[PDB]
Amino acid sequence: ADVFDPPTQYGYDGKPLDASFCRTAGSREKDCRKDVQACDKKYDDQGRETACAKGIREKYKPAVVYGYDGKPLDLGFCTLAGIREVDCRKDAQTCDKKYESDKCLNAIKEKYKPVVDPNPPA
Repeated sequence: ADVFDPPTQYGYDGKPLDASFCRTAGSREKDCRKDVQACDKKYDDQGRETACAKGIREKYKPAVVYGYDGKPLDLGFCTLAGIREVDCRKDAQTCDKKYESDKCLNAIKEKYKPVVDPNPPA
């Protein structure tokens, strides 16, 4: 037997959940470097991401919209609203990590802005 399949054990293909992934985070690079060492087991027996691994990718997140499902589905946080789902769907990726998060948050607040008449003071 000369052919042996290469170890496909990574976290995102190419490399596992390591410091290099979090290096591009800058601020959260300091957090991840210690945190990655604290979470040692990393992966499930099946080779799936654990609850710990899922918390990691959420903090050191790239520019992608992920839902509670642990999947990159785009509707989860908007399906609760209804009509404003149209608005948040656009701005959602702006609240991705760092820079535009504050300004995107500002955009989301006016989506539910109370332009209604106040409750009767009795």
